[PDB]
Amino acid sequence: SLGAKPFGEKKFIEIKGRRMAYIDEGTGDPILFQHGNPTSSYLWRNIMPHCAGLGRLIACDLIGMGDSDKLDPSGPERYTYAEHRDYLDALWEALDLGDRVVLVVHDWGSVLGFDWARRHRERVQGIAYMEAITMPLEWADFPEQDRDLFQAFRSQAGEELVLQDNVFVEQVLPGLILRPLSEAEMAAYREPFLAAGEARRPTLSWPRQIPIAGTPADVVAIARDYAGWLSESPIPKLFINAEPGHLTTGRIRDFCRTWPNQTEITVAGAHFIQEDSPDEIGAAIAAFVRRLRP
Ligand SMILES: [Ca+2]
Ligand SMILES: [Cl-]
Ligand SMILES: [Cl-]
Repeated sequence: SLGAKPFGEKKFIEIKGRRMAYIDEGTGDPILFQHGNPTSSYLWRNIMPHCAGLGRLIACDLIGMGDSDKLDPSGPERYTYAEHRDYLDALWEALDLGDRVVLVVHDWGSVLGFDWARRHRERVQGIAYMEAITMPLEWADFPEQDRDLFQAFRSQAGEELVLQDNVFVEQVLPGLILRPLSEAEMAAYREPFLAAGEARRPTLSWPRQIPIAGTPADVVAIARDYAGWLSESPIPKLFINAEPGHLTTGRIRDFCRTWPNQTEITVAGAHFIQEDSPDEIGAAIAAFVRRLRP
């Protein structure tokens, strides 16, 4: 159902000198849920219950997000994709995931998850994705309504928008959810970002890292690599399409629809579709996992 209560209890682990927070419930092969910007493990709270008893249910808070530690010192060159990947790779290693991992990804969680999967293909049993970066982007893929704002994030205006005014949390997040959020839900999303300044850096560094029109070149290359791989991989996939959807529409949806061994369902939502259709999403993931684990 819907609801503002988190799933499970937050656990903590030291990774590269910083404390990272994660949810880890149950036993067996992992079903690994990865949030992106500007969210946390909290995004999956109404979805994870649908997988009860199908394996070890894991949702990690990316560095500087959720209940994970902030980088110290924080600044404009921190919280790059490469930096997030170093922490997340190390956390996933520390969690002893084994070699039959199901990945469930969204937003920046998909760039991280798709890349990790490409680098650890023998260990990936299935990939479920939604509102994901399925390939390097162009401004034409960006919904027209968001072009100017994201271009502004990727300019000197970004610091005032995000660090001073918390625009990603306070404007973009609810703007891309169809149903109204409760007070408790917004409180959970804003909690890691209550303080103005560097506490909010992850939510600005992320849009600056989106592979668009060839920049940044490193992230473009990573996305190009996993795009090629996924388009040829026989790993079972679940594509949760959204209507109206947001990011994964047009050209980049045309592209991910070419991926082999893929089941697709459509649910109601814009970008943060987990807040609109958690039960339909969880039910689909559960059925996917049951077929993977008979
Ligand atoms: Ca809304
Ligand atoms: Cl096993
Ligand atoms: Cl972003």
